[PDB]
Amino acid sequence: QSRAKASFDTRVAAAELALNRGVVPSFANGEELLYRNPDPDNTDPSFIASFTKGLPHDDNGAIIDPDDFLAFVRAINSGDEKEIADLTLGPARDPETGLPIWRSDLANSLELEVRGWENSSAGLTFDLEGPDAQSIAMPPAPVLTSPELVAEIAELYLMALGREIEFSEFDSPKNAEYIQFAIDQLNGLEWFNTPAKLGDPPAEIRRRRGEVTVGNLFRGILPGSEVGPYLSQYIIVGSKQIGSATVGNKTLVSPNAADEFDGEIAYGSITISQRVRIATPGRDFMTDLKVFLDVQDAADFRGFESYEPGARLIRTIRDLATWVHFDALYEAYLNACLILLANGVPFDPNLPFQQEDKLDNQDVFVNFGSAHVLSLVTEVATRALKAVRYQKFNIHRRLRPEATGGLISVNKIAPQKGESIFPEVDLAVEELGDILEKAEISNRKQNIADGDPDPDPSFLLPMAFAEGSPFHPSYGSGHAVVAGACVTILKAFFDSGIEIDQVFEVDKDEDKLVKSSFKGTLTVAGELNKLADNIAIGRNMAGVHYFSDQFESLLLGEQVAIGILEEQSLTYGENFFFNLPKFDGTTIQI
Amino acid sequence: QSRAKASFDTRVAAAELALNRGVVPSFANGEELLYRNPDPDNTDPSFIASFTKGLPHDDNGAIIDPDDFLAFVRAINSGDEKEIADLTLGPARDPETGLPIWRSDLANSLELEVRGWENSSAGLTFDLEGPDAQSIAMPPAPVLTSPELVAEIAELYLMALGREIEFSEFDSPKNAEYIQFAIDQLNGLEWFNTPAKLGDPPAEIRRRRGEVTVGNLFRGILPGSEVGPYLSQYIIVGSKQIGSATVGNKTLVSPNAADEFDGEIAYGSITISQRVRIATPGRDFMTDLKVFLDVQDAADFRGFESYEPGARLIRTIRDLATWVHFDALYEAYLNACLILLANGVPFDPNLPFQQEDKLDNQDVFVNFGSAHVLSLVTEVATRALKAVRYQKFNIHRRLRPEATGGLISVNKIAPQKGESIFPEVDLAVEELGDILEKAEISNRKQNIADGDPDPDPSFLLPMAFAEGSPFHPSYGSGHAVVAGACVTILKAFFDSGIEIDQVFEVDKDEDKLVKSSFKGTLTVAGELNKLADNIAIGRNMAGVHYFSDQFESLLLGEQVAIGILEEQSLTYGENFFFNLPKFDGTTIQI
Ligand SMILES: [Br-]
Ligand SMILES: [Br-]
Ligand SMILES: [Ca+2]
Ligand SMILES: [Ca+2]
Repeated sequence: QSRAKASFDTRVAAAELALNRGVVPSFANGEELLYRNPDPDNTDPSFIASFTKGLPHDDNGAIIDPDDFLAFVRAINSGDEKEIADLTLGPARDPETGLPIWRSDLANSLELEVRGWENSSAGLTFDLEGPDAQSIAMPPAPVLTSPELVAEIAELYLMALGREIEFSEFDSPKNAEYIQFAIDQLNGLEWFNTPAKLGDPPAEIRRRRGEVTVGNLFRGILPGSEVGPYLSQYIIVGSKQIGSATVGNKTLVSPNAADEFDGEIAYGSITISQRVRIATPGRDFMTDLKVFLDVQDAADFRGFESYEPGARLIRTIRDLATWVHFDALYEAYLNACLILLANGVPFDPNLPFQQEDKLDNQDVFVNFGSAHVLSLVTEVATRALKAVRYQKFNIHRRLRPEATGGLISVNKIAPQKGESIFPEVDLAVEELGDILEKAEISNRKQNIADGDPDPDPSFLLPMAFAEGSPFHPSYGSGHAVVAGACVTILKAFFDSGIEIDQVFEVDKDEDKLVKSSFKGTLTVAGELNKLADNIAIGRNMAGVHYFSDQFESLLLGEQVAIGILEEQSLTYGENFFFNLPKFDGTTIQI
Repeated sequence: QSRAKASFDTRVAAAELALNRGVVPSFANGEELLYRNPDPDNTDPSFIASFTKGLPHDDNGAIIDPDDFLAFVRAINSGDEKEIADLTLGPARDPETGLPIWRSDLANSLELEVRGWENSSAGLTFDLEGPDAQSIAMPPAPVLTSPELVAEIAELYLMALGREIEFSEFDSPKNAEYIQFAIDQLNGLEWFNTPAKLGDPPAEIRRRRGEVTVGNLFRGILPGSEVGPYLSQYIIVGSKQIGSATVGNKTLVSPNAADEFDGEIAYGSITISQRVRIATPGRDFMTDLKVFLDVQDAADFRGFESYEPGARLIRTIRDLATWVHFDALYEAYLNACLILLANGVPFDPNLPFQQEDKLDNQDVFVNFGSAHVLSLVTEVATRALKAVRYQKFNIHRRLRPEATGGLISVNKIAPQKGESIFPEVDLAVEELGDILEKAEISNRKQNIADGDPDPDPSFLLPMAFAEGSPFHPSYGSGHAVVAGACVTILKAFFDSGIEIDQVFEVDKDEDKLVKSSFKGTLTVAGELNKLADNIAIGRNMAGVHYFSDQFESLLLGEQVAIGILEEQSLTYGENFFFNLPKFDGTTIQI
């Protein structure tokens, strides 16, 4: 048939193949209508566990008008420009000047404006490749009264108080006290010590973590994430620089070969510096109740973080939070791809024309080569982000971890004033005694540094971002969804089973890379899974996503990338398939 | 209807839109069968002006067996891995070791292996987005006998002699001698001084260049590319760094804000260094006829280039040729996207939710925001590359500038031994008198520095690449096609009319950025088109593509990106359109 007709038939076949996977029914966990207003005469939902950021709140963190949130859900579902623009985002505005009235003196002094929701209607957007944004489902979110939410909040609080601790010094005497405290606190939760029971949802069993030790503290449960050093190589180490290529029998050593171990990627002919901007040690954000409520009222605190001069490799937990703050959602994975290409890590052996050119008489650049893997790893980003935008806005609308920190703060502060509100995070407040008193001390220090001479006790979750979380629900996680998608693309493309010869870890005292104490071996698949875990959990260290958000988002992104590869494989007429190890350990040939 | 069916219908509608565009019939120019063998008793085509790189050659630059090039063409048109694998790529091998027998002592001492064609079957590969690789056309390439090819090869030779010439010092007295020589030589060619006549094909009329001056020497004919400094800001300058964002009424200055004028992009939390690996100055490659024949015989000289320690901003023509060597084909364009995002340059005003979040109540990240353009400007790259592969392999198969230099050199050396071969490049040889004399001087210097004590006269085109051009025909150009596509995406996304306040240029005698003598105003569209011009003419400065290659490839990439944007706009249900200023002045709304 005609080439135009053949291409049209190929696109139609890809669309039909996307259809054949079907729409997995995505179920919310019901926190939207389960929690009602505590007022005896008001039966309207409190929407405390829903993503009520941007809508006006009272002094306690819930929305003053529930109909504000139903309008938000209607705008999400319809996606109309005017309907979204008609929402009551932000607090009451000053009639004379139009500036919204902020609770905190900081936001009022800054004369902050409101910030809108980040692409509420992106879930409704269709995709020309991969599964539709609504064609793939994520499991019901953890409930506020469930022990899983308690464990997630414990883990995030323990990252917040340990944002100044270094990844290389997790098992170090100086950080031993805090690391053991965090391990004991996590192992004291029903989620970690008690194993999954028969009859629980399969995703809940799959995403349930076991006993927390030093070797898996603040780590994901992806295969290869819990082995070797904490930081993935493709997040710290550079790459084989320009000029370090073997031509014929001889191999030239680039004069800039030291940049490979310095943490400098060979971004083609230029260099990507793996060193991250140094956010100020110990400066957490949204530790004040008024500032937290202003941020929940859509305070545009974006860019308010203070940074130290220069840049350094990821060493502290706050450094990883900064790394994932303005991450491009494929910056980490494009960096991994560039490292793999520069390092000479060959693609999947099942890809065509991967042999030495004496045999196949063909070099792979546009297809099954550098350009193809780069383009696929950065194009899996948009479809995955649309899928996670659907899972965030149109189904789950989970409250952000800063919102669950605010609920816990008001719950633990209410007895001090003789009140009692949010009997939903009561289990969390009871279970997080030591964690929440450490958090109270940390937030008192942070508020004293902020300018409050004697701040009231605040058990709010310390957060590395001035603006708090991005302005979309916590479940699922956009960076973890694109993590799963891009890392799955890279594992399908590159020979993911290849062991890494040089395992590098950041120095205890210096800003440079040294050989890790890990005497074992790490695969390329292991490194990419560790990088996906790193980028996902760096959001937890920012306090912007829970762990279950990260894991289920990684699985959803894995589905996104699998669908894209299945649809893309129809385009290439070569006999080939992607030997892709999934996040569950099984390998799917695409 | 159902959401799965709605998504299927949207994808089928994008496919139908690509189909209704219709296949534009892409005509070759006839070089394949027009030039016969000079042997009186052999009527087989010589294929001197077709892409015969890889196939065995004799001591003159043609293929010894033309029936080996028709096998290559059949492998191109079919696509089968097995058919490609049986081609006779490389020269006759050695029966005991297997390693091919080379002509040059360099390639034999290196013990090189053959290198394969870079995705010769990628043209047949379909896509799930944009125009098919065969649904759009490029005009026939200029013939060897044409005055255009004379101009392109003369300009590439002049670029090769002036690879040590600095962009900032084009209008400086230190290079004014060679610069004026180049201007006078280009103005002497019939292509430049004589204007396009009525009847001439519209594409050649459009791509014809006028009088060459300092301000347009070695520049493209894209809008805004000719005006301002040579280098585009989005190839030299960095971007507003992390921490420089303004919050409310208070603007923050980053502690490392001096990196935006240093040449250090804000790759989110990390930094992309705009500095480029310093290639060894003066050292050109493929200046010896034996080494050039070995490269034509598929000598894997990849990575053989020598580099100086450290890195510097693009300051010499060789530095731009090196910048585009390992370019990811969206490296420059991803850099431009990151610069534009970090600098705060607004997106297209016609995109939705682009207002201050107190009006639209929505922030754009996934769609019409950072992630959308960030991923489109790269996802366009592989579709553009498939289209240009088609154009390279299945239709045009234009010989590389190194191949045209080899023909010119053999033709000009034939009278020295009394022979007379390649009447086709006779006009190019006779017009290029002073240019080829300077080329002979430079090639003699390079061959003396390469080991030969008394090199034979060589008029070969000196090239900054040890492996020479990649293994695909020069027409069209992969990086120029992706330049057109990515710059078109960037202009359709960002507000291309935005005037750039700070226009910078590399210091004349230092590796740092200073303000430029350009007193006019430059736009985001101007610098994006200038960046596409920079990448394309940097491929030319490498001696791997002629100018018509770059310009028609840029037009093809513009076509690719318009098609991709048209099919994408169907997905987004928001009311919006891209205000895209095409490369021909006119603005298309998508
Ligand atoms: Br997101
Ligand atoms: Br290409
Ligand atoms: Ca190969
Ligand atoms: Ca907006």
